[PDB]
Amino acid sequence: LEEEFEINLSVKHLLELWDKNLLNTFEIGTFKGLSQIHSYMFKDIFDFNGQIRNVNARYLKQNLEIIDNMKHDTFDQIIDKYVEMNICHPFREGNGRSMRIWLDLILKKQLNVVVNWTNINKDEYLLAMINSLIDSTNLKLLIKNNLTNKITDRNVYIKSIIKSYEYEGFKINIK
Amino acid sequence: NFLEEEFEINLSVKHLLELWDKNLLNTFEIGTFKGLSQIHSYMFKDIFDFNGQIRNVNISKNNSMFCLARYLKQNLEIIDNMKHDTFDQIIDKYVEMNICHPFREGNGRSMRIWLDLILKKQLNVVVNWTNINKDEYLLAMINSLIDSTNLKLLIKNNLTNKITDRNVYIKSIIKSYEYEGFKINIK
Amino acid sequence: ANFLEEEFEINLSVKHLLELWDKNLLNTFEIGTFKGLSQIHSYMFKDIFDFNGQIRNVNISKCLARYLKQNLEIIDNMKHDTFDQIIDKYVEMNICHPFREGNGRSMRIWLDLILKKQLNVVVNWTNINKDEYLLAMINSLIDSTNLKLLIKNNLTNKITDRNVYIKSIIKSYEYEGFKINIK
Amino acid sequence: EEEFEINLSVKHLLELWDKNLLNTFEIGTFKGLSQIHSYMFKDIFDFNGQIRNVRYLKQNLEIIDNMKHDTFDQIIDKYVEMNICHPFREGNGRSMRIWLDLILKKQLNVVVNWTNINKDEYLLAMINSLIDSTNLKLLIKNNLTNKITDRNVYIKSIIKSYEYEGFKINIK
Repeated sequence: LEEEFEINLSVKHLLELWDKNLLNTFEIGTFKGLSQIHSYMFKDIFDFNGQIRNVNARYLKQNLEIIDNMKHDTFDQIIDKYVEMNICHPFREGNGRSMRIWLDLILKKQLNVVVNWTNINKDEYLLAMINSLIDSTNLKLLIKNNLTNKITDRNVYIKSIIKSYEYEGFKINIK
Repeated sequence: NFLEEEFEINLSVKHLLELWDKNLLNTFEIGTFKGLSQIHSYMFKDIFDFNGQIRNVNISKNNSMFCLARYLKQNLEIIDNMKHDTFDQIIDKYVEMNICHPFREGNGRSMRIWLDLILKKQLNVVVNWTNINKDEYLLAMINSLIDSTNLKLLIKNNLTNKITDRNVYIKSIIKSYEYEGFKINIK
Repeated sequence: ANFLEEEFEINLSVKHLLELWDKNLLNTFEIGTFKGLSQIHSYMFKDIFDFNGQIRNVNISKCLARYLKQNLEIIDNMKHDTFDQIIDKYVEMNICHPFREGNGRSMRIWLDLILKKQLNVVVNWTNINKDEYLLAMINSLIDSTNLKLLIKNNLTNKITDRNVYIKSIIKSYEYEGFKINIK
Repeated sequence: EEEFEINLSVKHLLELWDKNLLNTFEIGTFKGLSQIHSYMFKDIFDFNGQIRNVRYLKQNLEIIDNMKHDTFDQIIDKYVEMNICHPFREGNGRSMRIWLDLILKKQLNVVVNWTNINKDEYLLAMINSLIDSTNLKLLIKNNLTNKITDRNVYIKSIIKSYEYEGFKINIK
């Protein structure tokens, strides 16, 4: 009955990332990139932390190399990389969490902005993300509108942990 | 509460788009009910677990006292054994296979992709589904139980030789769901 | 006996709505009241159903016991000045469901008319693809935020352009799942 | 326990092309159609040429007669709007399709080849007509014939015309 620990923990792990200044370390827009965020984030919560799942499996490797080579220079390219990376869903558990950080990290490099997830309504996102298998448009507009250049605002970052955590379940308060 | 899993619909569409992208429908058996299975398989991957499976083949294993579970195997032996070289022959195959209803769900959405793959091999054309308004086709299909002429005639007038245009394939999928009464739109 | 050709009913009711526009009638209906919603439902399912304008359980007359006319006045007694009061009304009129069929194809016209004489706007539904609207409304019966936040962002002031009204009709049917053709 | 009455009306029609009386009726007006219904259901219905009582329709009939009928589009758009008005009770617009093969014959040197126009296709275009005439336009268009004086054309436009409204007769 320690699911709330595991949540407070990963959230801790995610702050250490901001504070010790470690998240500018991470490889931008690779799988090796997401791998390291997932690794640290879940260090003390999953034995499979950072490791590609096995069970429903060998052509998964295959997809990631394909994605790895997708250019990520314009915005349209980056969200194209997000969509396909999220479509691949290469971890046993909590992919979408590691991938919204992974995303913020790419944009922050390439267009000097992050995603102000606290404007991005939970329902509208979930929805535009399902349309994203077919049609990644709805998601493009939604994220473009809610960019901010405040790429160094530990607040935006705190509040972004919260809406990211809210989309995948989990409530928690900042502290 | 009421959570709509539009996911299931949207997912099946990406399974269909996958087939095209990973040159996979070009590797499926033509006009045979294995070929239609291999489509309706990949297409409902995680969604249902009667993928390629015929109605009443899992309930013939333990509970097999389905004295007539072989009626369906019987009529697919037939439809497989129909020819599929001429346009006549293929729209007759399509008509029977859609009268058979081998799958539980995948009701004919499979059938249309399976058809376009026949015309695409045999006649080097696909249907240009887009100018086939829902009103027309649905009717074509009801007359088609009795007389396949109205269907044959609608599909005659709306062919295209754009058998490799990935957008034609996509305009197909949009139209295909439109007929089965789902919106969806693709990039 | 396949009368897919009683798609005639779907089509007739659409060109019923079209006669509301091209006989300047829809201006003429009571706004923001169940009599207003009744005149729309009444006119537009004219030839089709005969339970047209009539509340469910109003024809049975001769016993029952209960009546939803109670919630109906309650709803008619709501304000509709501000956007947040209108949507508020709209949500609650659709949770009634006075009619048997005609659901809120009627309601999505009775609404466009409320925004049109209160805030001089209509919904540009063309930019509200189905997924959102249905989700917005399913939320509405506990929290109406999604639907306000949704319709606020899809208002036009093009409140007299014919085609706009036509594109209203097309998406409104599309939401119920009828597709139909344009002009 | 009915029948026969179709025979009698097809008789008024053979006569109406033989006694040369089609070319003498008003074109593109109610009065015109009213004189085609009247001749057609004369020894049958008591209301042949007569507007239905089961009001604002006397108005709607002007606004149809008001619409021009010069170009192809204007002829159909009148034909749809007229048919939508369904002026007579029974009799409907079997005469309307005649009344239409006048308005084309006169204005654009053509009539409709209704044999090429399968029943389903037609009925479907005509339902959707009262929203989107489009289908009816590109349907009537690709089945126009310039043989306006042919009798076999006309004979076939009264075979195919009855079939549509359901009544199947061959006679000679």
